Amino acid sequence: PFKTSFEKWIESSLLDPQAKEDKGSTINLGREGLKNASQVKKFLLSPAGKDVIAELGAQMALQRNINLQNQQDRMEHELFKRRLMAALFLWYLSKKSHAAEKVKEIIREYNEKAIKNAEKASSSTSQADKEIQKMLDEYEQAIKRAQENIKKGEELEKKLDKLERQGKDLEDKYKTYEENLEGFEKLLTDSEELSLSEINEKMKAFSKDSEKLTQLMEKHKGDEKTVQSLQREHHDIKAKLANLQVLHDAHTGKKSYVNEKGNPVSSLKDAHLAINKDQEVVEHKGQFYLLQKGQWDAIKNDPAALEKAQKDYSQSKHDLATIKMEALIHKLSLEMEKQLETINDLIMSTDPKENEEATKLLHKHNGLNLKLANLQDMLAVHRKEKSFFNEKGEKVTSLNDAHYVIGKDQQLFNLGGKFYPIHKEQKILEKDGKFYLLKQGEDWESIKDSPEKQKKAEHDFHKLQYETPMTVKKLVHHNKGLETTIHKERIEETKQQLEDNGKEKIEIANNISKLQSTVGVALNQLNQ
Repeated sequence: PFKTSFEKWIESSLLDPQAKEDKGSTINLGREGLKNASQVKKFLLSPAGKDVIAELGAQMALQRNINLQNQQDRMEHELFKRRLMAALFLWYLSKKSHAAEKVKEIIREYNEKAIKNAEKASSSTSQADKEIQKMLDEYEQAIKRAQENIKKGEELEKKLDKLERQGKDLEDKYKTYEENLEGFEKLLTDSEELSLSEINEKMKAFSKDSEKLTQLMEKHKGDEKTVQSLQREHHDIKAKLANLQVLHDAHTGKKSYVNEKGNPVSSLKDAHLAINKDQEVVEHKGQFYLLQKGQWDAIKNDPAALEKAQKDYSQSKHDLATIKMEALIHKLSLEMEKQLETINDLIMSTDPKENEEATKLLHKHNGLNLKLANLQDMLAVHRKEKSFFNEKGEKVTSLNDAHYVIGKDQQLFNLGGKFYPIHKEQKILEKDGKFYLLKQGEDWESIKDSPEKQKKAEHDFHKLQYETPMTVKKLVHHNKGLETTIHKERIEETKQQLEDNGKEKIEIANNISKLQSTVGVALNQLNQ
């Protein structure tokens, strides 16, 4: 996992199984009982208001401390600890070439002073205790500043590593999304088409749904509004089954794909109509007619039959486009369900390695969801259920010129210079800073005495934000802009704080450097 600079320094320089003592660049604090990097770190972050005698594992600490039998031993030991802490911080902060031997000298000096203490014990010490106390008090502010700096430093570095990973995941998220925003025409050329087996599988599933709805209509018998809604869904399925049946028929030869001219084509992608064997297409003076095979002479002088054959041709072309779009929807839905089963498995795994695989699969899956949503929009506009509008709210013909897509009974209401997707029957009222979605004809006078109507109207207005009627491509583009802008602000702040943190090290190291030289001299004079 992620290591901070401070942690990397501890492992590389302070806990080195290789030594030298001679002019080295590393030390091994395992020789002072410090076992691991976390323990070394804890030692370096020792609190100010208590002696440092609990920096080792508890058993080892008590083992070592039994030797600190008096005031002198305790005072000299604490001076050793603070002096050692200071040298190591100076090492990390300033990275001077001879920092390792500085540390070795401090350890060496303490040890032999402890030896000389014992030799003489084989007499007055109170003033030396007080002199050491002044040095500890002088170490207090200097070390604490270094500790605070390193703690802020580590926090910032971990924050930046987190942000950096998010930024990379952010870029890949939108790169995946954008690969899913092609138009209908292009989705076709790279459509791996819905196979006969998949067509049979969809027709079978829709048949099960239909029977379930039929049974439900029997349960809810008499409840007309429930039944009417159920009939609506059953009718919708019946139309989709009819569309799949055309594809089925074209595969079996019961129907045939033809181009604009009525000439046979092999692929659905080249088809403009799917016709029966008793039908044919005639082009006449630039106009196209779909008629009963062989009946041209019987209709060519009959304007009514000519109009009907022309209507039938246009309807047939229109229906096949509807069939193609639903077929792509079915195929993409199949692929999505397949992807989701893989994802759901991984996200629920008790193994985090599998949990992390799901991340990139989610982007692909969500991207697929967006391709599907776009296609549903294209199909709705195709079937005249919805229309496209540009940025100024003008109705446009092409998805490429569109910014919005809304239902035929919807409008783009212009309020604050902002467009709201509401019913043609509705409007928005502004009163005292508040906003109410109401019917036309309604006004403040009609709701001013009704808290529940005001609450509901205001509630209905704020729910509109979840119904952003932009095209999928516009949705992705604007969301990319927001997430990217906000992400960069966070990166900029963290990086800047990190810069501040680095710059503060200089005065902190200087304050320590001055102390170390002073203490070393004052230690020499208390002696050996």
